[PDB]
Amino acid sequence: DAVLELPAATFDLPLSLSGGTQTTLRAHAGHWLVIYFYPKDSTPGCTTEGLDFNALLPEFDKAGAKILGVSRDSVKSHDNFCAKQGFAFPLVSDGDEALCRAFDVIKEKNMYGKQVLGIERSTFLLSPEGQVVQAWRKVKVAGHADAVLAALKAHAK
Ligand code: NA
Ligand code: NA
Ligand code: NA
Ligand code: NA
Ligand code: NA
Repeated sequence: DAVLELPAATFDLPLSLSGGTQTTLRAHAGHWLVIYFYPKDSTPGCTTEGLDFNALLPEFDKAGAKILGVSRDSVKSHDNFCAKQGFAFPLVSDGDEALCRAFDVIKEKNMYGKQVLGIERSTFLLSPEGQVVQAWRKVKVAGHADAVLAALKAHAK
């Protein structure tokens, strides 16, 4: 059922959250987890994506799921973004890109005459046993949160 295999150590990485606490992926055992990676706090696409997930939170709650957004912005940046937008789910400050590398979302583009790395907008659905059962890479924001919810409902039933 897995579409991606993560290194075992990934599940024990301490993930710094908005609000000053930590989590780990193993700590989420027993429920579905949506992990959405986005390139930059407080930009148009990333704000739209976060607000779309936020608006659907009760539907994720029905289906037995939690959401985590992830970028490499600082905890303080995330706190500002969450407060301004009213998000009711946490944001991971993956400052060292450990989680991003585990999910292979750091992609390289030939541009500016160089090799340039960056976060590719991507989302994953993690089962209650920690299996990555669906992936969306190079995400288009419009309609995305709706599509993720529909997929979750399909998998969870
Ligand atoms: Na921390
Ligand atoms: Na950290
Ligand atoms: Na995403
Ligand atoms: Na989980
Ligand atoms: Na897919």
